[PDB]
Amino acid sequence: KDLNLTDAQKQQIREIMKGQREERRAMHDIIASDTFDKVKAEAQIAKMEEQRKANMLALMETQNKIYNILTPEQKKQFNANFEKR
Amino acid sequence: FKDLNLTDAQKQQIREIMKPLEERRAMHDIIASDTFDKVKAEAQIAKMEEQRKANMLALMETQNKIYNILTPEQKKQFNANFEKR
Ligand SMILES: [Cl-]
Ligand SMILES: [Cl-]
Ligand SMILES: [Zn+2]
Ligand SMILES: [Zn+2]
Ligand SMILES: [Zn+2]
Ligand SMILES: [Zn+2]
Ligand SMILES: [Zn+2]
Ligand SMILES: [Zn+2]
Ligand SMILES: [Zn+2]
Ligand SMILES: [Zn+2]
Ligand SMILES: [Zn+2]
Ligand SMILES: [Zn+2]
Repeated sequence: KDLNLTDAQKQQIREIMKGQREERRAMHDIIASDTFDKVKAEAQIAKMEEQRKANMLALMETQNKIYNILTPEQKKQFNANFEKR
Repeated sequence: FKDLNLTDAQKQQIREIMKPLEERRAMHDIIASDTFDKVKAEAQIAKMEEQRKANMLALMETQNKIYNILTPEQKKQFNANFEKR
């Protein structure tokens, strides 16, 4: 975040993120069994897609809201930074 | 997986067991837009479902096979490191 954010911008950013706001045990059970059960692993993977979906949507909506409180200069810089991360 | 004092045999066995960009650009387009298009976002998120599936399945089967070449004492170490992650 090397974009020279106005202090009104960071306030806007805090409110954005705070408004953005288990499965690992099943993964462990799959890895640590005597045999690899492919159908059971397919079902775990499919269940992980529901959480991935919710997390990607949150991430992308958050970053879209940040981008749109930016000036044309800050946007250009954000986009260059995106290309190199 | 803070390593586990693998034996020579185990190093060979792991050796044997062990035998993109378009998606980030689409995420970029969704983020750097003057509105957040949730429908297009859901489509983007789902596009690589089959590739993610084949990748996770491979990874999970690899990790299950490595787990099962471990000694009882290495299994306990691997399982305790799994719980603190
Ligand atoms: Cl766990
Ligand atoms: Cl990109
Ligand atoms: Zn089964
Ligand atoms: Zn919302
Ligand atoms: Zn072998
Ligand atoms: Zn390509
Ligand atoms: Zn890009
Ligand atoms: Zn584009
Ligand atoms: Zn649309
Ligand atoms: Zn699907
Ligand atoms: Zn399929
Ligand atoms: Zn196989």
